Amino acid sequence: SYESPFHLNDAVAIVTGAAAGIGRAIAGTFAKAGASVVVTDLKSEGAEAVAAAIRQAGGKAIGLECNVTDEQHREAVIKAALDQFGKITVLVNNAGGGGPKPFDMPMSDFEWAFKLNLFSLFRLSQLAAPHMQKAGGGAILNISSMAGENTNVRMASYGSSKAAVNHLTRNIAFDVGPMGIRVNAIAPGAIKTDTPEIERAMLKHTPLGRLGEAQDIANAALFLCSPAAAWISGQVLTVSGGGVQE
Amino acid sequence: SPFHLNDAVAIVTGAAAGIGRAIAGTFAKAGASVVVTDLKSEGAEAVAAAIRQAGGKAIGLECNVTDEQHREAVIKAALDQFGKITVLVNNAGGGGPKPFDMPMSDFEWAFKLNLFSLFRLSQLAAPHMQKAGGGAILNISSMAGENTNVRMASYGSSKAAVNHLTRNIAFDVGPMGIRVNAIAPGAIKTPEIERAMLKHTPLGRLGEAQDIANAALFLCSPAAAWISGQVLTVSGGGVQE
Amino acid sequence: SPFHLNDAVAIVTGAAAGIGRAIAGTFAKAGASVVVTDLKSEGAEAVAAAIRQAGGKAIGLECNVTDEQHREAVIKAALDQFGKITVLVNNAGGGGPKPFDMPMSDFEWAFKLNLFSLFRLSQLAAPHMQKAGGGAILNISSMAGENTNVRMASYGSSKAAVNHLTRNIAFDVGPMGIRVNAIAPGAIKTDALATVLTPEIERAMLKHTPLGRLGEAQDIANAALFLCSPAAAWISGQVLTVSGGGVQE
Amino acid sequence: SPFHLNDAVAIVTGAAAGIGRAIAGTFAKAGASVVVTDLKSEGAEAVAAAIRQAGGKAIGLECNVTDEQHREAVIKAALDQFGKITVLVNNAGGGGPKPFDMPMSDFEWAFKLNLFSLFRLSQLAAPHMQKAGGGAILNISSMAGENTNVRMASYGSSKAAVNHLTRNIAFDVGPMGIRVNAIAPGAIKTDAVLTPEIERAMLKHTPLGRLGEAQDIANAALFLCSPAAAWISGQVLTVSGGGVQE
Repeated sequence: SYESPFHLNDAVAIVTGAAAGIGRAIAGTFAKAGASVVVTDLKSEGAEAVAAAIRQAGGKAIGLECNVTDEQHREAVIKAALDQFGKITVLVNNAGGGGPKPFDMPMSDFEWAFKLNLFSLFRLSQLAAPHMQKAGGGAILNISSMAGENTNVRMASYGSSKAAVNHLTRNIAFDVGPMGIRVNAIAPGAIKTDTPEIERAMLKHTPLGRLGEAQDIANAALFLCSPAAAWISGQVLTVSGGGVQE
Repeated sequence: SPFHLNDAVAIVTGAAAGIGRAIAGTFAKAGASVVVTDLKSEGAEAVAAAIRQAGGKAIGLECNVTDEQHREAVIKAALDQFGKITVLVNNAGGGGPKPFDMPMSDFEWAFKLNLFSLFRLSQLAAPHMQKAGGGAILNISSMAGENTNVRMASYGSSKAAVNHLTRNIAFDVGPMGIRVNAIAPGAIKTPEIERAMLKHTPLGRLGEAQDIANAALFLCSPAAAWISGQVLTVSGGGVQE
Repeated sequence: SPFHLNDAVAIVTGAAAGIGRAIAGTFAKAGASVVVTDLKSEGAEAVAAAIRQAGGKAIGLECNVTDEQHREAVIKAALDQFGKITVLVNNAGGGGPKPFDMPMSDFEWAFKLNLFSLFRLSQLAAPHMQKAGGGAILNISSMAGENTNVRMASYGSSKAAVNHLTRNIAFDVGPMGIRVNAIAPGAIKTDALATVLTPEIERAMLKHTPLGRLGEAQDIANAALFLCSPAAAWISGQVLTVSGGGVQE
Repeated sequence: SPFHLNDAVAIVTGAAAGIGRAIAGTFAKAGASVVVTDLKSEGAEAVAAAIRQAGGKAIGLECNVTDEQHREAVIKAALDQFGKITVLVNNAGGGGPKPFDMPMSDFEWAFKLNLFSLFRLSQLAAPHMQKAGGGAILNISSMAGENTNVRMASYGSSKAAVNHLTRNIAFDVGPMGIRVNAIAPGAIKTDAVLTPEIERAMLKHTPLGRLGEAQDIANAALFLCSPAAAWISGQVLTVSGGGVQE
């Protein structure tokens, strides 16, 4: 090849929770860099909308419903990718959720964070790995959170499931490296998405003095899933303007 | 000397043998009354008996820490017997090397046993520690929570979640006067292969269970009163592999 | 796309060979006018000439980064050549394994060359980058700044100082519009190493490298291009480890 | 207890006041013959005299830790007075917030004082520790070694160097019978100027709701230099009430 290694020409990319925000920028970006994209979401309307806009833009995409915590949903996506495009070379695990919860929280909540943030993406990684190997190499990207490394009040379930996403990333890179597969994570800072007094106090400890755009994350994501990052694996890259947003 | 647990009540889980037993023994001799727990209660009872024989206050219970009934029984049984809970040592856990393509039940059990169990106990134990004007939680983690290897997907990531849970709940239970810390212990002896195990261990010897109990005592004592949210690696300066 | 250095002026230090040289060539390809620097001026001149012949803009200059007059000379010369400074890559550095009982001068020298030099050049470059409305500084650190081992008192601690300096001065120069990041390369098969490297040493180095290869100079240059481009407009204070997933011990 | 310094000879630098003084007094009480060091000799001997009264053994010497002739004189004074060296607490240090554009002399000085000095004294002590069949080195670092703020170029980066040096020389000196550890103290309420709303601010992210005491650190120092930590080496122990004091 003679194109820059910053493209995904030939690639096939599953992006989860991609109807809005970071996930949506990743889907559009991966497509414009030459990937055929499988957009998934909890609501298929949002997923299909994203896929259609990609198709409109010149790229190749399909849009699907996926509850990443549902086994038959996870397997359906894997099947749909191969049926449509014939291989899987990139997995972006962007689906997740949760937030401040009190210490005394119900035990169904604590277990939910791990079900949602961890178990889903680990399983999705097991499912994709065999196919990426057959394709002769892949990249997995986990969208984690800065809470995975920060410490604060009300963060028992969210902070600890994210810290777990970080370390699974660092360890499975050992498992799947010999299969040709790289595994990294991005910890995004606060993303300005859909009150200019609260903004000045969100950015009190942010050196670059602005909120993120979803496109900042997607740029970092494209680098990390591209051949320009071919020798990078097991890494957690924090994209937050140099500090913490609160 | 603030390195003594005089007037203290400590639950110590998975404490039949190994690290948990040496911590149960040591805290007892440190001045504390000990609710020893274990999967198999003949293991638990034996340790409790040997403490009483040595001249200390203790009781031994069966507890499968992944059982909400077993968990609450331990709390009640601590309270009936000794009148309060002041120290909780989460030593029960398990797992190890497992292939990347393990069954999901294997993966989930790692979290159930190593993480879910100890987070509940902490919740259960906490209000009583507050009611006692303060306390200390101590989690026995693993170096796998910090290190990176092959076959470590479930065991490494769950021990990593335990470390960061420790750092974060220190913020929640801090205002309740509770301190939360963890220990990551190296390879514990509890001749040819031993030289090779020691290849990246600067102190040139394998661990003793007591080494861990010594650090456990410091952290759970008033001499570490302004220590919270920490993960202390006790491994002679390196990794045993 | 956002991966180009259109209109940029980059100083790349210690850049006659290896990682420095791949960064200089790649930044020039990406659109930057490049001031290639090296202890040996003929070496820097050679890379600048290749950049020029490949259809790019570059000069090569002598520079001992530990010499205050060389540093300021370099800064003035980049401004005399191209009118502004928007990118600084602090690739010059050195040192390695040293006994615990090493003379103090060995220990201090690791800081002088690895840390004091790149701190001073960042100071000198910063007000120029602010006048040009934006900058990126990139420090080439090392995995030794994170790992622990025998014979690393001066090399490891000096590189850990680089990593943390990077995290901290990000706070200082972010309000000037400057981003500061570092790369910590693992073992990179340059022609310095590839000559010395035996197949059986290489195998020991691959033992704990999940990707099954040593790195190439271009791996580092690609990472460096990302980190100094618009594609990383919102990344500062980071240390990106490029190590193929593990360690090369 | 295993938390005693019986038969120990401990050198403690910067010990006229604050943390250094408390470590010295505490080490004496735990059985150590203490060599008390300070920039001002009258301060060093004041701590030494006080110790001698309360029932321990301590000499007081003047020492600028950045001066080789001084460093060597403490070493010799300890051997002459007590016959051996088994423990070294490198507590002497300094610096703090500095502007980015600081003169190089200031940047370089943070290293001469916080790092070059403790490394040299470790070099000097180590042979006498080996000849005595073991010892412990304790570096007093700072939370600046790990945290990130404005104005921390010289101070933060020198303390990070201290931390990583501790991790690394643990390897060089462990086969000599020597452990090397560090303490990163938070804000410690020594005799040091602090107002009510300043202190309230520092407590905002301290979970335990109090600043620390010199004795908090001394206790941790005692643990780390005692046989109860005989298998602990290369560690950085943060004593900070569970959070940060900023």
